[PDB]
Amino acid sequence: HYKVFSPAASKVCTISPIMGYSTPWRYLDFNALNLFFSPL
Amino acid sequence: VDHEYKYPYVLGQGQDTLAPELPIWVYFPPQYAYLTVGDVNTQGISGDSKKLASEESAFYVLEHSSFQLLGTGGTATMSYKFPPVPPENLEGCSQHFYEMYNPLYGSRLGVPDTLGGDPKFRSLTHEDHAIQPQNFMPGPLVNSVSTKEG
Amino acid sequence: LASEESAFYVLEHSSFQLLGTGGTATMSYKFPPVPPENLEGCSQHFYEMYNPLYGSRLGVPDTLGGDPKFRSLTHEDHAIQPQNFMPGPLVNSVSTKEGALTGLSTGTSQNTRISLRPGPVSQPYHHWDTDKYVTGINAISHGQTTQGVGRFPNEKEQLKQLQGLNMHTYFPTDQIERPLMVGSVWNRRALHYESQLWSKIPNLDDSFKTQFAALGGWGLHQPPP
Amino acid sequence: ALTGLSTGTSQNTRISLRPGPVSQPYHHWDTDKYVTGINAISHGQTTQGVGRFPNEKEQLKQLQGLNMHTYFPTDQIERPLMVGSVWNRRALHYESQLWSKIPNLDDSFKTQFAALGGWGLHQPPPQIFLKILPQSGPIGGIKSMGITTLVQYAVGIMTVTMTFKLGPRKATGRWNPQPGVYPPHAAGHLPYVLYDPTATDAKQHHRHGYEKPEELWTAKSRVHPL
Amino acid sequence: HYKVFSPAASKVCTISPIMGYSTPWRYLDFNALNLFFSPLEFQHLIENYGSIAPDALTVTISEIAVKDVTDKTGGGVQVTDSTTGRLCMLVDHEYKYPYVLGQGQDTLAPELPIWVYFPPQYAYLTVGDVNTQGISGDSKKLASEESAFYVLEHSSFQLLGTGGTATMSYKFPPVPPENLEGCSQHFYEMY
Amino acid sequence: PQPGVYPPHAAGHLPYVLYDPTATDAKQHHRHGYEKPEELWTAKSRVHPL
Amino acid sequence: PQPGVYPPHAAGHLPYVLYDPTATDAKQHHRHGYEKPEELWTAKSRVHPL
Repeated sequence: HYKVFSPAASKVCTISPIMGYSTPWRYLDFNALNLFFSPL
Repeated sequence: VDHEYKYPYVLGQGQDTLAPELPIWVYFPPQYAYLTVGDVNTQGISGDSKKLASEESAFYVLEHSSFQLLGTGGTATMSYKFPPVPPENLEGCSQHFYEMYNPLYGSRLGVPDTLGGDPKFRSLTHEDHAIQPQNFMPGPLVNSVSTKEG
Repeated sequence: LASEESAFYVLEHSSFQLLGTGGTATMSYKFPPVPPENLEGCSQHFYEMYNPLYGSRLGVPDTLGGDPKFRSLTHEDHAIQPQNFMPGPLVNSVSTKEGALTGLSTGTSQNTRISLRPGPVSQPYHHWDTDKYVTGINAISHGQTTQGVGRFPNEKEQLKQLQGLNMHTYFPTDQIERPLMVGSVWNRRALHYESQLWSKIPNLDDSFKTQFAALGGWGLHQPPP
Repeated sequence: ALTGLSTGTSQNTRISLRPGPVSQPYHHWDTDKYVTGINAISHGQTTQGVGRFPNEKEQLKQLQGLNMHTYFPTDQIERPLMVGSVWNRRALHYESQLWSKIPNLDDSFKTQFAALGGWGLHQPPPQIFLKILPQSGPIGGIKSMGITTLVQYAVGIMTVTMTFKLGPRKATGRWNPQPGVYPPHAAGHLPYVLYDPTATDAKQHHRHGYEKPEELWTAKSRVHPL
Repeated sequence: HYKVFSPAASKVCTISPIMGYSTPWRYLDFNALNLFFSPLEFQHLIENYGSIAPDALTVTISEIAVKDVTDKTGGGVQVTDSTTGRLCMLVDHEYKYPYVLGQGQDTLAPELPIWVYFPPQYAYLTVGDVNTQGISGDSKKLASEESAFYVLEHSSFQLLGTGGTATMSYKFPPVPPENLEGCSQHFYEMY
Repeated sequence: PQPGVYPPHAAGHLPYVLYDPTATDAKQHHRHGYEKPEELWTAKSRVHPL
Repeated sequence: PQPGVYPPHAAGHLPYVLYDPTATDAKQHHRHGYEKPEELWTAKSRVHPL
């Protein structure tokens, strides 16, 4: 199920309340230099 | 594979969604979610506002696209070519860009000594290195202060 | 005290030429393509590029508030003429009258500073205003006239383009510094007879409009060896 | 008095810097109101009166909105042009100018777009100057005619053809429809349509049946992800 | 006649009093987007395309008619066609003369095709020395060696008779296109 | 200009977009945030003479 | 005419020319007859429209 992301906004909050979509898909993430180089 | 960047890009935001740092750990890929624009709508009396969806809100359904179905034991490859980007320098500097002069010799230029409507200028010596004229300015700083200043 | 990063150079450790009496040796260097320095001025103010006979079709605010009203501009209110391009940035472009280490300087405390004279080439430090010679607090003197009166270039072309000294900038509030605005136009400090001809751009990670050195001439990443 | 962004040598000797850089708006629809900047330029007025400005929604969406404070640990409006910045230019609207000449000064920074709209050009469309060649009046045996000029005026048809390079619409993968490309709203009834003002209910008869929108036709209706 | 434009300066004034020259020449001003697109055509443009950038320009002065005006019978004036009258047209391809287009002034060609254009009179502003008017204290920018006095009659221009035509072409530089499409995300909410 | 090709209107908020019914004050909570237009999307918005 | 390209003015008599300081009433005998202009020679005498 696609879900909506809409928390309540009313201490510091964002400029405006956020909204988005959560999808049933997972996505790869390898955005790091240390994932490709061992310490040696 | 979002080759055409059709769906919102959430990588490269410092999120705790990264692959494990050692090869002996199992990667649990993050669930895909994104943030889109909308209309701020008040929730009655309380004044609390929610970003309700709007006509500009982008509702992306990934099932409405052509993707691959891979069975057990299958494989699939993606290739990508980075654009030409400035290389990151792995070596430092042994000089200060504001100390790029000859310490033995004073400047041929002069600096103000007495101010006013008719200022007088004094010639520079090597005993006052703090007033040596600079060819290039330092880089911009915006709120570059320590936590003790804040 | 010297550290591990301290660069101690022994020039006798490299190969060089030994030349006897009557000998000769030549060095050749090719300058990188650089922006030529314009030898000609401007007969107009970039903010007076409009037709003086006709008012603008664009109105400007007249009454402020939550529901402001706008007035169409006549042909005699030229102080409110809209501008297509912004003036160039000014950083401490003040005169000695309005200005130990003086002028533009940066450091860790009042007593621990280094001077940033003469400042960016985008601003002058001496020019002939309408009836007086105005010298900036960040002025460098290519010699002096007899300590005494300094010898400076006359930056009339920068005075003509909103870059003059003590040119205030008002944000509705009053200050001297002009931020580098998008769509800005400015004149560089004019090349003069005694100016230096080049200077090495420090090979830092990034640079912004380092084509011309503040002391004069051109900024070169590989200057004459 | 002169308001807005202005530069000069004194409070009484200034020039206005309106509308300011293209990196910032001067009018946009906020959450519940139309916020208009102090540096705003109005392409005409609606019945001195209320101004006509574009809706700079795209700049408001990207931290460039009006009265957007920036805090440094300490509360000001001015934002430095910091390294790695991203911003939206003021949107091109229907009534905007198409070009302006960049003054050929020594240096310029991001002068690709003029503040009043259009594109800044170092060699813009050349100026075409027209006049009528004067013709002398009769001089001779007539009784003290004197030097005169023949009463001549010129007419003609000036035809201008401009080509615009056009880019294809970006591909969209949304499920929901893109926002409709709304024709802009007029102060009374509809814009760009000749109509009978007497048949309308509004009192906006001063324009005599043909009206322009109060909001400058700004486009940028269809949206794409970042 | 060429006139000098030097209003007196002394309520907010400019940094320096403005001085310029007014010439007997008119010029064409068509620097507007609405002149080239009808509302329907602009709607089509913003609906079917995602970016726009000027490419080329062509200006044609056709159906030229220099007309003499004489006294009409019973009062009034009457208008006749002149076979000897000429129209001086000069295209400033070299940008020799000061450029006053693009400053957003009420000099544009009419928005509707049914109206008649009245090209604005050419004038420009140039530099000078600010001189005080004695004890009064008022200042005026007087002409100098740096003041640019341009006489357009000191250059070669076309004399076009009645019914003549004259064309001008221009090629825009590769300017950045203006995006016609918005954004469905905030750049600070891309996480 | 031709009449705008309006996206269809829904009984509550907007159609074909997944919204949060609790955020909205509309009474179409039964659809659970995804709604259909109350008028069938018909096209034929741009008009031409006869 | 364009503004003249004047050679720069010197504090006493003329610059870049060797003169007899005793032959003039200038107060710059310390330069011994050869002088630098008090203003740096900057060019940009000829102006063009923007």
